Amino acid sequence: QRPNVVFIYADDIGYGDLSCNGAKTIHTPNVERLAKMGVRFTNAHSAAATSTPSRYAMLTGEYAWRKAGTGIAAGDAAAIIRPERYTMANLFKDAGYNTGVVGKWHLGLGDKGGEQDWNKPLQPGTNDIGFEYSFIMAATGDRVPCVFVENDQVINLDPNDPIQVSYKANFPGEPTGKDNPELLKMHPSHGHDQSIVNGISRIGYMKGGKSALWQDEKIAETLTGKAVSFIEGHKSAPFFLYFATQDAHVPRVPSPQFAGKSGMGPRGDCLLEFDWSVGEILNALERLGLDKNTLVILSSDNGPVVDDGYKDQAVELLGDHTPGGIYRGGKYSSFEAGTRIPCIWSWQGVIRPGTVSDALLCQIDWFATFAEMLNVRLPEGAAPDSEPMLKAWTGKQKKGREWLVLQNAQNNLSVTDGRWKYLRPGNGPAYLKAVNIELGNSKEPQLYDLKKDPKEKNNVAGQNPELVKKMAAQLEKIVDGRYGLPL
Ligand SMILES: O=S(=O)(O)OC[C@H]1O[C@@H](O)[C@H](O)[C@@H](O)[C@H]1O
Ligand SMILES: [Ca+2]
Repeated sequence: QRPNVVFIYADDIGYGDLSCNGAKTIHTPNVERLAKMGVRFTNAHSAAATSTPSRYAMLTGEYAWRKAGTGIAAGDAAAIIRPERYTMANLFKDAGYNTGVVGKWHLGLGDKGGEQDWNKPLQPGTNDIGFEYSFIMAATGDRVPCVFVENDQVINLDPNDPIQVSYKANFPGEPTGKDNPELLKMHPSHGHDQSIVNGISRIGYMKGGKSALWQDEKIAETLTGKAVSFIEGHKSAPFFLYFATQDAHVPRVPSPQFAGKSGMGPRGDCLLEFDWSVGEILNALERLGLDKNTLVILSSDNGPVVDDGYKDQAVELLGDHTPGGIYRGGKYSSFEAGTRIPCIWSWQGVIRPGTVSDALLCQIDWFATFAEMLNVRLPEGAAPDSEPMLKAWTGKQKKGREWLVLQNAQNNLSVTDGRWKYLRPGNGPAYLKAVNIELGNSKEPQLYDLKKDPKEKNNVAGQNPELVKKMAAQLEKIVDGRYGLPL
């Protein structure tokens, strides 16, 4: 098997945010098309409940929590994945695929954080760790620098107006969302009150690069355009395309063709904008007859958040829409909604269409699963936590992983066998008011029967001492002593 592999990888899109998992409160027709065209997963997880660790886990096949510095990265964060590492991109390139990444990166660029010259080539970047083509946002939509990077170079730079970036202090004379809120077309709810770009304040300060600044209205359009351009450009030979959307992540600034259309304000409108992007990819493959020999994978980097730092009506217009489906918590949390994400695999003539799998799966296993598919032996040390299971990911086998370690925003761990879930005691608040999410951090051990109690309402650690011991021990077995070590 040497098929094309296309990831459509969403940001902050929860189990109940797409209509494929049963929601009647939003209509995502293209995502339903994909589901009825392949296999839909009800128990597939991101490695982490935040972006940078989930993305690190996926491309490296290593649990993010094994390394300090794999947490939510700043725009000016240095390359977390160094060229010495064997990457999923490397696997494909070495197997003779063309490789491209389009959209959100959020794994750092350049050598030393806060010291990059954004007017010069970023070294090292995406093109040093197995990607032949890159068209990326440095970090998230709400983080400076708000420019696009093509093959590790910022595009549309006027050298008479060079970019500067600091997360330490403002450049004197540059206004902020905090001090100059009259310059804003969208107001912050918490943080997001530093440098201004197209009337929206961000996290971090910048100056110059006016010509290189993106427009948030046209991000979905620009990224999806480059994604389709890349599929059209490589229609003759095997390619791996990692298409990672801005969509559902703040600031939520959908194309005018989507403003108002969901009734749930910008947040809902950006789910429809995501569904549009999915449409563009599926149609490009169908136009070119690429649906004969293409594996399409749709998923999210982590669970959902309603208010994630802007006054964008997300709370007021949610109605009875449940982003996390029936599952407790959301983004940042130890609870299921933090990591249990929409996941579809579609592969014509391999995967039975309209199929469902309750297998315990994780995005960390794709690396090893693609080695199994390509029938190639992984180098010593590569994808160390990645468990191969092509049979499970193609819906031909009920049984997924036997054990899975999940991580939250405070880097506390949980372990599950698909049925029981043990949350290891750790530091951190029980609740974040700003984001209105239960984080699941506790000094007390927690045990939940996800089959009898999927809402994780009823902690039964006390009533199952022998089971708590078995699963505490199993967690540490998988941790080794390799937790929070240096990059
Ligand atoms: O998905 S993530 O990229 O990990 O999100 C990172 C988050 O950091 C937090 O400081 C903000 O409240 C969020 O708005 C978002 O920027
Ligand atoms: Ca995210």
